[PDB]
Amino acid sequence: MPYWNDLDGDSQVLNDTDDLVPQKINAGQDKAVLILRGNAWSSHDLAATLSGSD
Amino acid sequence: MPYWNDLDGDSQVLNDTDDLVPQKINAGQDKAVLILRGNAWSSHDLAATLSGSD
Repeated sequence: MPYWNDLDGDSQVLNDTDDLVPQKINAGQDKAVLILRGNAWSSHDLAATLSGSD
Repeated sequence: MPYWNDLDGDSQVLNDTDDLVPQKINAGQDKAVLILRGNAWSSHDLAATLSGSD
């Protein structure tokens, strides 16, 4: 995702025998990450019926 | 801009066989300054149309 940084700078000495100069603007970047996970588990059977509960 | 400083001084020993002396007042000065400033900025164009906003 992008962004626009705000302006800054001096004013100037407003004066003759010379002219002004305009100025500019910049831009910028931003990132992120996707991640993903999972697991599992299991059992036997014979044990289940022999143990008295599930 | 000007100003008038306030009076000060001794009284006297009021007595015969002697006399008094009038006294005076002063004045004073003050200044200031004018200042002036400015600046400018600008952009391109095709960047504007190609970037998706202004």
